[PDB]
Amino acid sequence: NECLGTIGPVTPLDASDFALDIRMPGVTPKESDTYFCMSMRLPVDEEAFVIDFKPRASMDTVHHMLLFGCNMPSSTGSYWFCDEGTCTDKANILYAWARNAPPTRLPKGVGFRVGGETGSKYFVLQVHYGDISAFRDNHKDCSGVSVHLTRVPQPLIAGMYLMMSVDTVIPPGEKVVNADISCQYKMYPMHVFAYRVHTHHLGKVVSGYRVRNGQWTLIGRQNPQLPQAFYPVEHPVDVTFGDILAARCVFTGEGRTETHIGGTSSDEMCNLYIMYYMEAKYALSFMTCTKNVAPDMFRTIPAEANIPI
Ligand SMILES: [Cu+2]
Ligand SMILES: [Cu+2]
Ligand SMILES: [Cu+2]
Repeated sequence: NECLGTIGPVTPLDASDFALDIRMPGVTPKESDTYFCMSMRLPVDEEAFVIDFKPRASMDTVHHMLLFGCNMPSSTGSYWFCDEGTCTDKANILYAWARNAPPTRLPKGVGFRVGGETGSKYFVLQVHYGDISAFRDNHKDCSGVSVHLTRVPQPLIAGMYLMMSVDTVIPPGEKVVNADISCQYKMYPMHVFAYRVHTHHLGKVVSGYRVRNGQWTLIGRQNPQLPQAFYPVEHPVDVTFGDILAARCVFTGEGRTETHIGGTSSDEMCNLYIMYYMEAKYALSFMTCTKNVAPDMFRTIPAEANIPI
């Protein structure tokens, strides 16, 4: 969007609410495929709730944008290159915008709990400039996100469920290898409202289900070779004590002359982010599954999970 000026990024809306305008401080990227970051310090030393995101992306030039909660940004400058990365501590993804992709909205009563003793103190924005054919120096970009914070305790708290395989091995050629992930859900109910799949250049399809009394209910199916936005769940799925979260990333060997789990694009990653909410009295902000606790259960995984789209 047009560049802010002197107006200031923090806007008080009342004694409970404030708005943050988190924007690049007028940047001009010189190479194609540049990653710019900046960070805003939360202006309250206490528990706040993030209850709305509005993207302020130039349709011309911004490919994807990521907003993260952490306590320690990588750099301290007004903006910096983040091929390096985002936060020194754990980066808690809050919001992922991609150019052409359905724009998910937070369900009524939902907040991301930030600040206080335990929450994030810092928002880190990350902007992917793609084709730099618009950036004929002819402009300075101020793309970013608007964020509505309240100190009012929200009845529903958002969280992030990450499922990643960490022992996977793809020999070269081997037309199909399956990374299977599965954990038994032991917490109070979560309502899954969005997912994001992330593989590197090998993965062909990634699929996530809740399985209850042997019934496979789809959470998401995506080609991981697309813009990695949070896609919206076709039917919001509850997950309950006794359920199994199961995921499968499907990988090809074809193309490789030597793969394992690592951070290098030469390495692979089978990741599924399930964004969810819980009742506030029960809410956990993060859960992880790195095991495969029920491998004999993938025997009845739906056909759809083994085929591209
Ligand atoms: Cu991008
Ligand atoms: Cu329900
Ligand atoms: Cu990766």
